[PDB]
Amino acid sequence: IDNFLKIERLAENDLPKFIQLIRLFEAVFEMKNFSIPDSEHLQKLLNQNNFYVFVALLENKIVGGLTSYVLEQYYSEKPLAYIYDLAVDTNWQRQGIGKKLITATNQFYTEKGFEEVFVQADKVDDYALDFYRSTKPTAEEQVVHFYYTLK
Amino acid sequence: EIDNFLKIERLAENDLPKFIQLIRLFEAVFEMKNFSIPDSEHLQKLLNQNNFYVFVALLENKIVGGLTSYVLEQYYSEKPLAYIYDLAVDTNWQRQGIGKKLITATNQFYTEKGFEEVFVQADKVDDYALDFYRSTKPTAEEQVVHFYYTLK
Ligand SMILES: OC[C@H]1O[C@H](O[C@H]2O[C@H](CO)[C@@H](O)[C@H](O)[C@H]2O)[C@H](O)[C@@H](O)[C@@H]1O
Ligand SMILES: [Ca+2]
Ligand SMILES: [Ca+2]
Ligand SMILES: [Ca+2]
Ligand SMILES: [Ca+2]
Ligand SMILES: [Ca+2]
Ligand SMILES: [Ca+2]
Ligand SMILES: [Ca+2]
Ligand SMILES: [Ca+2]
Ligand SMILES: [Cl-]
Ligand SMILES: [Cl-]
Repeated sequence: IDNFLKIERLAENDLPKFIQLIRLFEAVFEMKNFSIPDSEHLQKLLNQNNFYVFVALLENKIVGGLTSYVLEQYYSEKPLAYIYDLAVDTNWQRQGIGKKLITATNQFYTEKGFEEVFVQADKVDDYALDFYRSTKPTAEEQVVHFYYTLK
Repeated sequence: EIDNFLKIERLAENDLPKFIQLIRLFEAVFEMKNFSIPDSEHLQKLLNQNNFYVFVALLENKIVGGLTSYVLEQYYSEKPLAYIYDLAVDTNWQRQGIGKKLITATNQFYTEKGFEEVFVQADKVDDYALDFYRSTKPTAEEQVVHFYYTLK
């Protein structure tokens, strides 16, 4: 596939590819009764200087991607990147696409002089864990994630 | 009994000195090795960002606790998320409600701003932090794994 596959970092004139990726997230994550935000909101997000999206393309079809947030640090002038979502179309999994997305993401942030990139996976998702373990991370740590649903 | 002396405040752009005090508190409580604080130009730039909010606890004008939080605009909703990144309380003033009041003020702030959710993480080996967050009425907790790629 590495003759056909293209990895692309989205820019501000890439809203259609971004929407395609959000729809892939909806599909792969099996999100229920999802209503996509209006395009104006999604464009503002894409225009943020702390947000970077990477996609995998076959021809003009988005077949995978990931989203990431920049966290400027107070411990270092070298920022963190937080990978928020990563998905590959079920029809194109096990073809190296996820690994290529992680590699491209980390290379980009390396060139930008970042300290570290990190990502979260659920402890019961053994295949996600297998995947991230195969990308040669520096460290892996058990974490408890808490949230507060606001009124 | 500091209940009537404790002040909880959200840092403004003129609060670099309190921000630096908080960062030193983090260095002490988290026992950080070989820490060189970034220069103040960088720290001021961060404090100036409109997607970064710091809450502190004060006894008089001494910082005795605080937390840092990042706004994450979503593509799943127009309502943002807030990510609490660090929270610490002076070892001399722990287990006296300071952490709880910081979390309450933080969630109240983001509620008023119409955010969807505030989230925070603790290392599984950090028994103290886990018992703390479980005492703040979180909506839920999830067992997860973090993977880190430290860059050259
Ligand atoms: O495909 C596996 C799961 O991916 C997502 O969940 C991960 O990413 C979330 C957003 O950063 C985290 O909150 C979560 O802890 C991770 O597991 C997706 O939301 C899940 O539905 C998928 O099953
Ligand atoms: Ca493009
Ligand atoms: Ca799933
Ligand atoms: Ca921009
Ligand atoms: Ca510098
Ligand atoms: Ca030393
Ligand atoms: Ca500002
Ligand atoms: Ca979730
Ligand atoms: Ca280096
Ligand atoms: Cl894959
Ligand atoms: Cl406390």
